[PDB]
Amino acid sequence: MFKMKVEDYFHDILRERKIHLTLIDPEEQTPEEAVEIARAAIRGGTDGIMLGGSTTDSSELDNTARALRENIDVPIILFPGNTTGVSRYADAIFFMSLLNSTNPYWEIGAQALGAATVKKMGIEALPMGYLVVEPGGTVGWVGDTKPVPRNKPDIAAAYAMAAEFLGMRLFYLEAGSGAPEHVPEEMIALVKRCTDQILIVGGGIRSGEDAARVAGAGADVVVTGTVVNVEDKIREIVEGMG
Amino acid sequence: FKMKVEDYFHDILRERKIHLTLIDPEEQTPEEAVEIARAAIRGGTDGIMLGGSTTDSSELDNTARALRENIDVPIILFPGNTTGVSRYADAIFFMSLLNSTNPYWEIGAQALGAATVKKMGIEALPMGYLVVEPGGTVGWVGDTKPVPRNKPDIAAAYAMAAEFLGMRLFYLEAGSGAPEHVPEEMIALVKRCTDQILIVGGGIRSGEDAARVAGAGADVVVTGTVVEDKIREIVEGMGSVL
Amino acid sequence: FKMKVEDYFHDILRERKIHLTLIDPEEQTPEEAVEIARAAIRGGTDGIMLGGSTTDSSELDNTARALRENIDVPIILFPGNTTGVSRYADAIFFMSLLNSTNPYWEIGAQALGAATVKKMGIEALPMGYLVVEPGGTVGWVGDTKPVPRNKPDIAAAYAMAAEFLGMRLFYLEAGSGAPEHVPEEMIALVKRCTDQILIVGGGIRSGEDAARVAGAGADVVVTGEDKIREIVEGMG
Amino acid sequence: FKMKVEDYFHDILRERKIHLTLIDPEEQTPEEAVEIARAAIRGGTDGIMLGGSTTDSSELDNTARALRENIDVPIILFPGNTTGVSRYADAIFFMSLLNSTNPYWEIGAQALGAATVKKMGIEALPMGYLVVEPGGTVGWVGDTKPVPRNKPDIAAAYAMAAEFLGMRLFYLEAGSGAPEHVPEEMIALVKRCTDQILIVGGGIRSGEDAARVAGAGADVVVTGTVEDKIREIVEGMG
Amino acid sequence: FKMKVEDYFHDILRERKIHLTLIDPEEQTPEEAVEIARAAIRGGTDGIMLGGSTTDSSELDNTARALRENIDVPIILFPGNTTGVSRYADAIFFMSLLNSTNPYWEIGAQALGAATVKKMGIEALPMGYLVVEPGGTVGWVGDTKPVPRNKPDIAAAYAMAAEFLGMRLFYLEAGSGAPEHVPEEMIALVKRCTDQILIVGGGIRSGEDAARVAGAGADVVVTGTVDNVEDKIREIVEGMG
Amino acid sequence: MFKMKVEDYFHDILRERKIHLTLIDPEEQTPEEAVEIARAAIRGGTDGIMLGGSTTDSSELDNTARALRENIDVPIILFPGNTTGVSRYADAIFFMSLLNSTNPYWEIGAQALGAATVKKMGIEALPMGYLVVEPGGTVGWVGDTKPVPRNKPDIAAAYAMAAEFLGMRLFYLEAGSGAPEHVPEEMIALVKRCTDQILIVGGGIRSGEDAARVAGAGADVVVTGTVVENSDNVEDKIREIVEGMG
Repeated sequence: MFKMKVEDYFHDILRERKIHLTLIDPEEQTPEEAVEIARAAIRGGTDGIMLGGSTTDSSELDNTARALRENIDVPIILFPGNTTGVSRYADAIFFMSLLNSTNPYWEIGAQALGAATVKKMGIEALPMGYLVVEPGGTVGWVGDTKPVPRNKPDIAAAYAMAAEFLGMRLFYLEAGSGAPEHVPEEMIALVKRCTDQILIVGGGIRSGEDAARVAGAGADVVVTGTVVNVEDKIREIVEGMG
Repeated sequence: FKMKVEDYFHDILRERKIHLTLIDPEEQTPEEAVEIARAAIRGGTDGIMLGGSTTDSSELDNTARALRENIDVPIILFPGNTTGVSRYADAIFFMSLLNSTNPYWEIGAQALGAATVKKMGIEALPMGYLVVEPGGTVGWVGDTKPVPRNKPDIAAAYAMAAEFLGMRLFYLEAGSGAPEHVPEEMIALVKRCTDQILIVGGGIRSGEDAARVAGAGADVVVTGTVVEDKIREIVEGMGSVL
Repeated sequence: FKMKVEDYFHDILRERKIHLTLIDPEEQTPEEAVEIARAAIRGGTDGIMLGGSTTDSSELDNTARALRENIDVPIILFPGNTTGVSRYADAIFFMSLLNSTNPYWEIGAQALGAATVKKMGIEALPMGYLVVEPGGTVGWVGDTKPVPRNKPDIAAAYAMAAEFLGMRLFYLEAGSGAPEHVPEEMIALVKRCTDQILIVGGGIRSGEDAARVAGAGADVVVTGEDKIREIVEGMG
Repeated sequence: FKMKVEDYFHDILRERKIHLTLIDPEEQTPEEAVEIARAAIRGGTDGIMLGGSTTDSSELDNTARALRENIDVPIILFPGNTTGVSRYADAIFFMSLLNSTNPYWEIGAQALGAATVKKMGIEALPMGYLVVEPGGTVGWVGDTKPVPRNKPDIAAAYAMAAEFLGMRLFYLEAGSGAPEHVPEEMIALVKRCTDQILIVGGGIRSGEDAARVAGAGADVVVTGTVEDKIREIVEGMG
Repeated sequence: FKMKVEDYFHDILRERKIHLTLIDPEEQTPEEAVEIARAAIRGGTDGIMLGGSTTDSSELDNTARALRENIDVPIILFPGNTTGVSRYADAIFFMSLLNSTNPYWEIGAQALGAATVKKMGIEALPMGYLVVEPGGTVGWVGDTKPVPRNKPDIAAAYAMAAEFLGMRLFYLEAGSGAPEHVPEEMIALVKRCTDQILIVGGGIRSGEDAARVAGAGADVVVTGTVDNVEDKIREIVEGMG
Repeated sequence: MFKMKVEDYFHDILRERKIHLTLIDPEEQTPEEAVEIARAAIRGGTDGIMLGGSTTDSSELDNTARALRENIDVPIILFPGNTTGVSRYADAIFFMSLLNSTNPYWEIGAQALGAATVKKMGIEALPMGYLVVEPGGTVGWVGDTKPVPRNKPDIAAAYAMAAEFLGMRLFYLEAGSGAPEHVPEEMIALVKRCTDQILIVGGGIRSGEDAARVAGAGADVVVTGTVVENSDNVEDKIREIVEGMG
């Protein structure tokens, strides 16, 4: 349960330091195990929990979101990969467009289908451009993307400027979960130079030095999974960001 | 409900045709949906289909549980996705939207929810789903090229292809609330070319609508609610043709 | 101009509704556009949209600088092809064609021109652009699936998604020279569902056309002598 | 060949893995194809697959007829286009190319050929066809998004989806001439997730390749004439 | 036939307009197709088009062999699948389905069939193929957005692009069985906008249909045999006169 | 300011030698500097100027083309990356279909959008198949292509024959601007063998050696930028490149 608005929470943090978010996949473990992962990451210094996977079991995301809501005090932010990934127990939702998908369903179609449910639940919705970078991982394939090549910083900055002009105040550079190498520092730095978006970067950020370089390159938010204890992994990532 | 839904279908089809009542879990409340279902059962329906609709998330699980505890016919998930899944249903129509041009509705959504369907042990009925002109909201949202009412050969060829891929049920869909149901000529040609269980839905309002559709060769007639009298006239219509 | 176009919109709407006049830079001449625009300001238009349906654009920057020098009304770019960006306009309808099947009109062209829009100082109005059936030519070139007129729920869904992604303006488009305007039931449902500046254009010829459209909930009416005087009073 | 091909498969899999020999009817004359097939059978192949990018179809019928008259293992059509259906075969892999972005290869070409498959008496085996990185020429022509080699979970999700749609055969395709066959990890997870007959092809040239692919959990190994070579491959599967 | 089909076309077009009779090899025996063609040629038809169908290749070569032996007008392939090429034809309409959303029908199948077309030495006529509303079965199977009957400038724009890409022939297709042939206004605007040999087919069932289509500016009218073939073809060719 | 048809001009040159064209982006310099760049390349022996890039600012394509039209005597050929890339002042346009895009807009859509403008300006239109080869560069990414793999020359040959049978008398093998490697020799040679198009090769050509291998493998037209950034360009590099081809 997080009363305050997540977006102002983000701005409060950013006047002193960078934000870390921990991504939890609801299928990958029980709600109770999710609570334990989340507590470990909070003891590691994480600033919030992103919740999202690939599930249509509505009760199952809800059981995780509700369990987290009753046991942690940092925001629960929905990060949906399907349209059913909206839960009333969460504090906010990254309402994103998959910008470099060639499939209209991932650009706007899923969003139109889910919009009414987001409105009726009254959950704070943060507008986000979502850009998959090479290699792109599972989301780059399932979302029918053309991953931005690592050597094309200019493509990423043009989509960010475009996305910002359309009103997406958050921008997410995604190398894909498990990516061997994280989003290049060259591309993070050019994007941050070109827009005033809250700049989010995820994928392949494993070590404290990975996080120092992503943070040093201009990322406002760093996103990581919990593959490794979990507390040590997160705290070392948080220390690298500092 | 206990026995297999597909076995129950074949047992009915020994004597007469099957009627199913489509309930959208967003058009009413779980308890209002229970009375509608009881009204349809009083009218002679053989099962409840559930049901659109993209709407909410928990609104589906709540309707399936309420109905399950108060009726004795099966509850069959009719996903307008394959992104619905409730544990309280007895079976799911596992459909491919055959004449979509978007691979996401052909196979992509089905793959994203296959693990959830496997995780629950819910009976999965393999179904080819074919949108017929005009096609309604699903034909537009599903990126379909609706089969023209004057091209029954196209419908038959898609039904034969679906059959050779293992889809034992085939669903001709005029669209919810369509002005005219699927033409009798097209129902009849599909039934001739194929051994599938042939399901027809969309715009079947009156007993005469139901008699023409069943007498053209439908094994299953799907209608919505728009009263026990209405469903009873439809069932009597289906029976006059025996 | 010397004012933000979006406040100028908000001021007008806390007491009335907005009309904008759409001029194609290639069909006129700079002066004939300065005249067709000035004759429109007499009929009571609140601003001039510049937009070329075709792909030609040699006369855009010349129509822009011309209009910039003789009118006090804002000049808003309504990009048709890609080039439709000039240093002399006061703002841009920076829009995504939401129901296109071509990603080039959803995001691609917007990415190509974004650095130029930012290099110049042009105020960017973030806008969702929905083509409504029958759609005219824009529905075709745009590779759209035009929204059916009897499905206002589909248009409302796209409007709500558009606003959750941060587009504060929403444009309902029937296509230039459409036989009808966007249906009133569709305008009203979208207006109920979002807080967007709701814009409606295409097929609005008469003061009577512009009364049902404005009366159904549109904040901005777009049309393309002073029969716009007839139109401006229809919105009263 | 008298017995239903699908039951033949199930009978073999009670005891060992199946090997199939892929022959392109356009890469040699019918008589040479009979020679190749009989040599593959002497090496222990269990069946002939007949397929390719067909351009002319009298060649497919002449090869299939020559094979039907001179061998005693089944002839299974593996059609590259709707062109590829001959009455002289015993069965057909009736397949959907699952990770194509083109409806024509997902269902369209299948719908165009269905009436012909029905009019012939030909046993139709329902099959999900999944192209894996790198994917060869079929991956590029088929407008596929090849499944990355490090994404076995994507393949398993497609196999499960195909299974729930009634496709009882599943074919993991690395592409003809692939430098590396389908990863063992990916074969293993598909096999653990579904009850399909699991078929793997592309880049399988040695007895060691075949041993890795069958040991990882393939039921059927497909190769194409790389008696000595087939024997080496079949014995690697042993 | 021995002479280039394309030169033959230009010869006729100096004097009058061209008629082609479309035969589908699947719907009769080759013997019967020779009789159909001979009857059509006794009507004023200028050539036989083979195609329209998507199945089996063996039947096409037999049909093309039989006609080449028994007629003196060109045999022109109008293929449906990348299979439908036979060495017994005088020419092929090498088409791109231009208003398909599917790359396979724009270039893909053409790239699969091209080496075969080159293997035979068959004259290939470069052709843009535009499906016009309603569009028939080809417009649905080919994943097209049919040009609306009331947007002739969209048709002209595609015809002008096809011309600039080298497609010297252009086919406006209303679809087999269309209730109305392509509109005269749309035929006329394409002809005014390009130098292409303009071909029009679908929904042309009477001498009056053919008169209005040819009169609106078509260079080639394509019809089927709408036994009584000779009389009917005669009605169509005289309608174009 | 080139009177004469550029395609004629091309066949006339290919009677004796191979053609080189210099690609200039109207956005990365002023019309004056562009003129200086072109005169530089021309003295090092280029046969024409291609105007390319993704044109943004409405008029400086027009301004660059007109400035070149008045000051040079080899053809100016538009190499457009999007709708606007058309101007009175060029002598010819490469009227291209992006053959291996999966998006109809890049295959025929943009072309039909711009066709009337081409005709209205009387600009000479050269019918061209355009084929993106791995890696493909920014053009192959914006154009939603499946780049042809460097080890699938038979795919490129099939597309070239298809495009020839469709009337595209010119064929462009494109590795992508900035590509680390030019199109493979093996693939250039097979395309040259299979068709009789004017065969143009561009992308990743940085040296006399590169241009020698590309021309020697079968290219009729070699396309490069200036490579050098400061001139130094007229030609030194271009002369090295034009001499490598001979």
